[PDB]
Amino acid sequence: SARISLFAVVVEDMAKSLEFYRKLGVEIPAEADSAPHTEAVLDGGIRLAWDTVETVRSYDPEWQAPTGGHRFAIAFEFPDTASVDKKYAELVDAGYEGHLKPWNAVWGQRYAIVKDPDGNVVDLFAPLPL
Amino acid sequence: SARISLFAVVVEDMAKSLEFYRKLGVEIPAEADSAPHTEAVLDGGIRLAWDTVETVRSYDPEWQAPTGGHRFAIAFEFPDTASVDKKYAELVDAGYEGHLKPWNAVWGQRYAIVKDPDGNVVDLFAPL
Ligand SMILES: [Cu+2]
Repeated sequence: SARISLFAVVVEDMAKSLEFYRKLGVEIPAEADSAPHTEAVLDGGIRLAWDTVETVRSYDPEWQAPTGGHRFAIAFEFPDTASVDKKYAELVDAGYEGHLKPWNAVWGQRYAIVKDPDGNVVDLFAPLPL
Repeated sequence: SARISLFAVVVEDMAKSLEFYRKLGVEIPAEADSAPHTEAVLDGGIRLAWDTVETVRSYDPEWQAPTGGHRFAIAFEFPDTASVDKKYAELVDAGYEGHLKPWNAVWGQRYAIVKDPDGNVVDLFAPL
């Protein structure tokens, strides 16, 4: 059967998107900033990819950015709770959308939510000490 | 160090979504159909998660389904071009939306695009 190979996000501006993800530890060569397509190889070989809007329009010419809630989220795990709070403050200070400030989630994790430059939700979390 | 642990999708109906993904090789127990949240482990330990709209609104009350083009796409790899065509045909026959029929993409892969039950774009591909 098939295997999940890539999770790809559509970006209005490659440089601005990669800039955000680099702050989250994704390894992306500076040069990628000017590319129409970029991809980073993650654990197990699965890749996270980025494709510019103009690039997406090659097969979906009528594509237009959506408005509203997220249908997709990428969750980043941190070594401890303080790291979560620190990264959230860093991203918010950098002008990114702080959706839900750090809090002790009822499911047992220090949790926080921000949105990337294109409206995708990005969760930051760390297991709460037991 | 920050590491991507999960990729998650918001679903209106868990059972319907899992039904579609089970047809794409994702191993998911039947009991997950009744859960408010589900996780499937992929390679490298990364997990794909499904959260019902209700689950999302429990901590994100203002969430509203988006309107407009897709913000993302999940791409599934097949062993050969024939299997891509076969899967596209199968899913379309099964009532799922066929977005773009199979073709030989400029990037060197047999490619086809369908939509899952929640309108998400799902790419099917194989090296030529
Ligand atoms: Cu090559």
